[PDB]
Amino acid sequence: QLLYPREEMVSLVRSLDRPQENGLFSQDVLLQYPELAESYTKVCPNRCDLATAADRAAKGAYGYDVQLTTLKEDIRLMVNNCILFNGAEGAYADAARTFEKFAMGKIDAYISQKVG
Ligand SMILES: CCCOc1ccc(CCc2nc3cc(-c4c(C)noc4C)ccc3n2CCN2CCOCC2)cc1
Repeated sequence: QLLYPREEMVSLVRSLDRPQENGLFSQDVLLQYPELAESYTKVCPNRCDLATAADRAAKGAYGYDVQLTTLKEDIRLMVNNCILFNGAEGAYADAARTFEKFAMGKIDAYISQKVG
């Protein structure tokens, strides 16, 4: 059954792309940095970005999980790749962890709104 309409899901995912992250998760790593084709995919054989997630949202990929698990998995993959590739103690990892707490807050606020 369809729980979350495509147009709400597109709006939710677009809302996660904010200026505070200075484009860190806006787009596919390889599209932006083609020199990383072999280096990135060796460390991160599975990847995602907020433009890809918005495309997935628009195609209804996220509408069928009560807890939006499929979307949350695409956010965790972005965040976990950023931390693994740049190193867990560095500034890119800090930026990832701050992004993740915000993104998860925003996703949970939307689920609350849909029940109330
Ligand atoms: C303060 C700690 C974080 O440091 C930052 C320092 C700089 C930036 C902006 C530049 C920048 N460095 C990026 C790194 C990745 C990347 C890599 C490599 N491995 O994992 C990830 C994730 C992705 C996007 C990035 N972008 C954005 C590029 N858009 C800029 C605007 O026009 C389109 C391209 C962002 C954050």
